[PDB]
Amino acid sequence: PITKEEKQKVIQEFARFPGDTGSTEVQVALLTLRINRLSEHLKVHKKDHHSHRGLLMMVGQRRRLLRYLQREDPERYRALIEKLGIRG
Repeated sequence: PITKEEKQKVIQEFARFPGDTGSTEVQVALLTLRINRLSEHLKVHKKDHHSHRGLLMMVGQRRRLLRYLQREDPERYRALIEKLGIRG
């Protein structure tokens, strides 16, 4: 949605391809952004109840991200963990 700042270091760092940004890994990263801008939602809005429009999958997309990636690979559970916001 932004533009030039949509690649300053979003996928280019996560997506290692012109189409590896839609992967599940690059998304888990976008799961963090939608998180920070999720609390500042009603802190500016002023006419659009029914918030949280499916804006929950983002939280569940980290509280158990290992149940998917780490599950289909124990090694993959030790790379984006330091570049997303999993444990420490």
